[PDB]
Amino acid sequence: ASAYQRFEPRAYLRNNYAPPRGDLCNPNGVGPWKLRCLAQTFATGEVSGRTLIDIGSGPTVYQLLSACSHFEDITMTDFLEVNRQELGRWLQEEPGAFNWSMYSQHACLIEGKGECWQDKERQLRARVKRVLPIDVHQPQPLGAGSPAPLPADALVSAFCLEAVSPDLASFQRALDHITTLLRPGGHLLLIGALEESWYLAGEARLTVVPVSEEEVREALVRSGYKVRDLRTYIMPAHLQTGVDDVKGVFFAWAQKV
Amino acid sequence: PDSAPGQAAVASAYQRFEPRAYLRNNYAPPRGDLCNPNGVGPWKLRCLAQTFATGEVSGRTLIDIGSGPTVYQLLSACSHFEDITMTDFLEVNRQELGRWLQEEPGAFNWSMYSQHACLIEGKGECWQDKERQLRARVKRVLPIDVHQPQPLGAGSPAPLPADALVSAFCLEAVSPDLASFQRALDHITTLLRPGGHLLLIGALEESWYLAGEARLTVVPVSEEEVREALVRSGYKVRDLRTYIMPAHLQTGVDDVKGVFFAWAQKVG
Ligand SMILES: Nc1ncnc2c1ncn2[C@@H]1O[C@H](CSCC[C@H](N)C(=O)O)[C@@H](O)[C@H]1O
Ligand SMILES: Nc1ncnc2c1ncn2[C@@H]1O[C@H](CSCC[C@H](N)C(=O)O)[C@@H](O)[C@H]1O
Ligand SMILES: Nc1nc2ccccc2[nH]1
Ligand SMILES: Nc1nc2ccccc2[nH]1
Repeated sequence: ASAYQRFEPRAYLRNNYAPPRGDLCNPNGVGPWKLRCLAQTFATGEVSGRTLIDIGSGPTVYQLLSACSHFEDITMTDFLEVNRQELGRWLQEEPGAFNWSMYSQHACLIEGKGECWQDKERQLRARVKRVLPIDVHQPQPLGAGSPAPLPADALVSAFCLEAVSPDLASFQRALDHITTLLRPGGHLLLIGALEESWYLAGEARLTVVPVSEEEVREALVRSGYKVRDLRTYIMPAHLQTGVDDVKGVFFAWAQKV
Repeated sequence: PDSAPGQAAVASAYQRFEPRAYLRNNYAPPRGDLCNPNGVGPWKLRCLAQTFATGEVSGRTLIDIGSGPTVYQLLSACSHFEDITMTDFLEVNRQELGRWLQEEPGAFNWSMYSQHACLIEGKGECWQDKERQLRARVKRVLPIDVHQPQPLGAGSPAPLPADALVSAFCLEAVSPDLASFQRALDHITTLLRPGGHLLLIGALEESWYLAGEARLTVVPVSEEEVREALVRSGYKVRDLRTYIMPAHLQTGVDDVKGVFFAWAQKVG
């Protein structure tokens, strides 16, 4: 884990959410695919409630753009203080915040409600109530007496579990840990890297457990979920850049039973 | 009656027209705020998008009459016409358009309008691609005077006759009275092929507006006067809608009471 102490948010953001990966004009790219998975899932109207927790948010907000209109109380989390600060800069509109507006605009485009991207960002900022430390390796990831309303009605988590677990067994336990935060009958939207073993974040070099779609499906089942949806995006050559060795991205919609 | 004097008054007044002040007055918040679906900006873009979505308005060439320094009126049009001519009476406006065509930082930022057009067109198009296509399809920017029998002049570069005309907030803003407005419509109608389409946007019951130091005179027209002018010029009126300006959009930049949108097809 000590590897994460060198994690640089700006390098991470540049590596994954600036062009080419962060170019949203091409409908066949990874960004549009991710936003589409999230928007379509929420458009079913089956993922609803009052409170939601985003697990391992890092310095990003794209994962909550479609979610925020369905949950009035949102908790964002990360293991690193520098990531929580980076989030704070965007949430508070402070100087030097990352520019997420391309993602916000595309979410509005995809959702098709004629919403301006400014209203969308306003709603997300308003509904994110708190940003908390978290460690998915702990039986109680949020600790003993957290300000977060528990259990949550829904969880979101993108590119975290596989990125912090040495092997499949560790991946499984981490999922078990965060699953305790979710109310029975609640929903988990999980996004992650397929068959990845490393990625870079400035001076940090992070180890990743390479997982397959079937392995993800089986882990969700073992954690007591019914898998409602599980899709794969295969990474095209033009998005394989040397910041990592990712082969694909998965999206899972799972419901706790 | 004699038209020269009134037209000289107009030409003189426009020598003080300031494009930047005009842009700010009309295409920046609150009027340029596109978030409220009940606002005038979204209404205009909607009228244009819905008209082009019928598929009924297409062809090869289009002429925008009295573009001024604005491009919003062509955002939905540009996907249907490979050759677009923009025009204005004033060099300073043509220069403004030039800055935007060159994608210069000093140019007015139309991205809020571009994004909204992509939003309502519903094709998942990114605004950068929309702006790139408009820039590619603008083939020329020319002087124009709608008061001349040949508004573009003799032997113009523009492909004539055009398959379609667009014109926003021009005719009523440059005509001393209704008689002049009618003649101006007659003049630009010579530029359009029989069976071609005109999309006309304009101010209802307006008598003045500001563009910096310049306070410009406008002929107050009603919806029925607009409809009759179109019939008189030889159009079938396919659509004529009215937007009533809410009080919070009456900002002291003008005395406009409403905005009209007309879709008309030249008989022939
Ligand atoms: N033990 C732990 N428990 C929970 N999160 C951790 C963790 N160790 C590292 N992390 C966080 O896991 C994140 C992986 S990067 C993914 C960030 C963001 N959700 C995205 O979609 O881009 C980093 O922000 C890292 O700080
Ligand atoms: N005699 C004339 N013939 C054609 N256009 C004229 C004219 N006299 C002034 N104009 C132009 O009429 C425009 C009115 S302002 C409207 C500009 C733009 N089409 C819009 O939608 O915001 C100005 O650009 C002005 O320069
Ligand atoms: N952490 C992370 N974010 C990504 C976005 C697109 C493709 C691969 C990615 N890995
Ligand atoms: N020239 C001009 N542009 C306008 C935009 C909205 C309402 C009135 C307007 N008059």
